[PDB]
Amino acid sequence: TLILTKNQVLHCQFSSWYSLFRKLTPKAKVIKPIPATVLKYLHEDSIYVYYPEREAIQLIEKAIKELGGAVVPKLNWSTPKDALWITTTGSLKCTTAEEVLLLLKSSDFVAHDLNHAFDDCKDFDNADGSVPKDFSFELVLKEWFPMHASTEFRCFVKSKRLIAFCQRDDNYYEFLKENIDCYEKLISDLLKKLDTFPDPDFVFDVYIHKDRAWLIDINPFYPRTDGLLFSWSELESMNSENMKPEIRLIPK
Repeated sequence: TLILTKNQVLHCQFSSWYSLFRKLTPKAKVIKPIPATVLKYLHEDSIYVYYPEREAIQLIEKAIKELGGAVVPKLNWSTPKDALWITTTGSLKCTTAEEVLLLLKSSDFVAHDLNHAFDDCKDFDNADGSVPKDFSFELVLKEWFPMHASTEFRCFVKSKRLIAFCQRDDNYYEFLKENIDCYEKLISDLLKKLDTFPDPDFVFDVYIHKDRAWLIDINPFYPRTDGLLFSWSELESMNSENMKPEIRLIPK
């Protein structure tokens, strides 16, 4: 049975692991702490179609420029993958500060980051709405790029070993199953490089494209992290001393 600690949630902050793994992951910029004025804008629960003062706006705009003009935004933990419905494009791709703020303001995941991030934590009581010391919310802009959704994987690590991984998306893809051994090797090679991550149990998402593995995200080993094709019952009970990871792909 699994517990979530305050430090586990802190370790999965984008700013925490991006410094560790900068060379393994798509380029990004981090604005930390988040401008109090952006933070105020984001807490607005209005459903209809106040604003961050342009000091803050220009800061965001600079980041987009440095990253090539097209980005995917997130706060400390969650990508606003749920807010695809605020976009005309049906994309996370943002090219202006306005696109960024709209997408983030419209997301439940982002909302979850702001009000519920330390909710499940054993060793930290936030019922009074408080947060750990030296913690700050941050705004992350990652370089955008066209990703083949079906060659992204979610990868489960227990006691520093790869126990399982599955296809991250939910649409069948012929190609994966004829090449699965190639994918396992690249994934298990990348984990080797993650040996600086501080906790022995964690979940990492990986994008694999033309025989190259990219670290995309890191999340706690805890059922708040979506198990996708695996359940947390089986993940908890999997023996970590095994040789072959379990692998699951989407059915035809």
